Amino acid sequence: MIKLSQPTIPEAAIERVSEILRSGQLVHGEECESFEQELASFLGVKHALVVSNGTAALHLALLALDIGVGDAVIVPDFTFAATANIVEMTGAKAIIVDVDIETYNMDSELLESCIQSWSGPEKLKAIMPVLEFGNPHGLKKYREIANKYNLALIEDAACALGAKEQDVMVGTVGDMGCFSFHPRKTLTTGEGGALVTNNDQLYEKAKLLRSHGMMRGEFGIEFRCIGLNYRLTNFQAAIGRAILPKLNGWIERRRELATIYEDALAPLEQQGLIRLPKIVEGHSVQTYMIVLSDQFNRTEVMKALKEGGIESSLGAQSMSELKLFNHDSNTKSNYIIGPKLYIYGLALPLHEHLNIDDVNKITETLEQILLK
Amino acid sequence: MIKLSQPTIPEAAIERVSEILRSGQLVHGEECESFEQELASFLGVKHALVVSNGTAALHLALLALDIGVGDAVIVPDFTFAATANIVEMTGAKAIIVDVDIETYNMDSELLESCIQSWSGPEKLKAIMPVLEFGNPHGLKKYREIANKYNLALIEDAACALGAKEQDVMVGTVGDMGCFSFHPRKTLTTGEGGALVTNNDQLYEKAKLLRSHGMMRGEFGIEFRCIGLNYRLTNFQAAIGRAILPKLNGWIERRRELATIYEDALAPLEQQGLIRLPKIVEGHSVQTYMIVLSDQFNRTEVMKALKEGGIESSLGAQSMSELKLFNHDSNTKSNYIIGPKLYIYGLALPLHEHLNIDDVNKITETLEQILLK
Ligand code: NA
Ligand code: NA
Ligand code: NA
Ligand code: NA
Repeated sequence: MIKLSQPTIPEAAIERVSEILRSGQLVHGEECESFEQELASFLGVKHALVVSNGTAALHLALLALDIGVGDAVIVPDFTFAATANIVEMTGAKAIIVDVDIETYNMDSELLESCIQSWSGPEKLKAIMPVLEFGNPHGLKKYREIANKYNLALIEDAACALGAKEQDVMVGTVGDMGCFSFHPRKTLTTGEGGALVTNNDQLYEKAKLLRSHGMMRGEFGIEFRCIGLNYRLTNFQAAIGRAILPKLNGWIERRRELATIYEDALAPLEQQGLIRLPKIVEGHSVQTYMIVLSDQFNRTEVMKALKEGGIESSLGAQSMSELKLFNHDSNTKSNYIIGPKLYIYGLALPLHEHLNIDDVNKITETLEQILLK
Repeated sequence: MIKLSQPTIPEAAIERVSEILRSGQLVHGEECESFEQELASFLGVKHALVVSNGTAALHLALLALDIGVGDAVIVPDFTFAATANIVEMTGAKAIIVDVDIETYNMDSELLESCIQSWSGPEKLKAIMPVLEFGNPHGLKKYREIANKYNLALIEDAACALGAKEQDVMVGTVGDMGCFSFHPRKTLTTGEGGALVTNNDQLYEKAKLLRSHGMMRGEFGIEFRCIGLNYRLTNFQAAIGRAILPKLNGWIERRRELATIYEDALAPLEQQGLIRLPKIVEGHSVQTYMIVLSDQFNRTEVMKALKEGGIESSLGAQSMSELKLFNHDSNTKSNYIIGPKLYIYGLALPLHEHLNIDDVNKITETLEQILLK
């Protein structure tokens, strides 16, 4: 069976996890601190905070910017539900903007006009674009637009650790940036995430919120404010630390698999039967999602692929189609691209233990299905 | 060095964690489901949900009962900050009631009069007592009082998995019960927690909130509501599953260490120099906390113990002393017992790898310090 995802925990990491469990040094320790340092250096960013999961990173980002009831945050239509959900878990309203058919990322023009026509009643406080599947495209434009309208930028870089927007690493352009280490993401810690920022106050506040308002004082730990628990275990941090130095190389290889997919599938694209993703420079290829033409029923294609020993799945959700984000601004609107990607987007296997021969099998199976 | 805490991960668990990491089956899986079943059977309760940490269990309990802005929840003065913090993270107000000097648990009489004199403006919705250090005492009274005033009961049983109130397991009397698997708690998963309930709607709602509103529908996963991510990893669940069948036996042994402490220290108690905890039937002895007489400066005692090769620490915090929970009801009040325990409570080593000879050393060192 060719799998969509096959999480890769280096044997070194496995042995280190065993040492930690045996010695009983379990809670956020030197291991988390080191991971944070190592992430910050990898990204070229001032501060990193590792946390329970990528949702927790987005949540702490929101809480650190004091976003909640009476506020609004713009999210993309195409993403995982967590993006829009976590905004509304704070009491703010998720304001949906459609994505671009080429990049699967928030459409920068539709973003700008959404801000221009914003009529309240909530105060628009932030933009939360997704660098979907590892695609950096649009990030500098989001920064530009955010600054123009005096809004915070929160990068939902869940899928995009090690993605690069030209000269600048994804996650380091927003006021804060958020990563997931969920098993389908390329670096995993089972569950895990990271919140990053070049801003000291945002860092210090999120750090308080991550662990019950705790900080080191003159005579030990002081409780400075109300907070949560979104700490990551020491042994989860160790897993992360062992993968990070391999991550760039993993991404290079994934870009090579993408090339092989592009090779095999370009005729089908040219025949108007599918659309391929544009793997720009700096795309980390967390997911390789094609778009089936309307002619094809994705559920049937998936079943046929499965019979031929190939896993596949939808890429992400349409936030408008979920019917959970009920601000007037969303219901009065018609989304085009996200709902389309939701129904016809197809993720194909792409990971660390896929080779040319596998991709060839995948591509031949898809071809026969689509040309029947 | 005699340590306060020495987390015990069975070698079986270590090998199983290694198998899970190597096979790449990481996200909440059969392992979490099995742990939940095994917890529910251990407790004699209908539903269990494992989660990121004990704070997350309290949070989901609050959110499932729809407690937030405009609401109030009664918490004990003596506890870990998370108890009161997580109430206020929902927008509700933490209303503090003092504890009993004998049990370190919410004083049931002061609880009743706090309800009787409650004058708003918020709606009192719940009581969140702590079964502090594994002490079940008071639990049936909390249930009685909650029912009398039509309030929800949320047991903060962070420290009390395997504690028993007569015939009934701690955690199973509240509308919901919450456990921590933090490293200092007897069963640890590094970080981890569990939310339990005999109520189906509370269970189903918390289960939605734990993972982005997700549920199994006709054609796979449906997104029914807004939620969070408080999932526990599969490999953390495995650790838990390996410890649970040993837990009763661990508790029996801790009660034996308590006996040895009581033996050695009763003269000092009788001389009015310390007060010992009452280890009632069903006390799980997560912590063995004595109270120093006012004569003694706990910081100095701790330093002296440390020089003599013995770790020790404060037991918990006073929520009133933190000055974070600013409802009128709390500031207009004077707390007696919690602030005292906060300043003079001293936790002594008690865990799975402490023996009679260690306790003897601890007790002799403490004696010499206190009798100087
Ligand atoms: Na060990
Ligand atoms: Na619509
Ligand atoms: Na492996
Ligand atoms: Na006071």
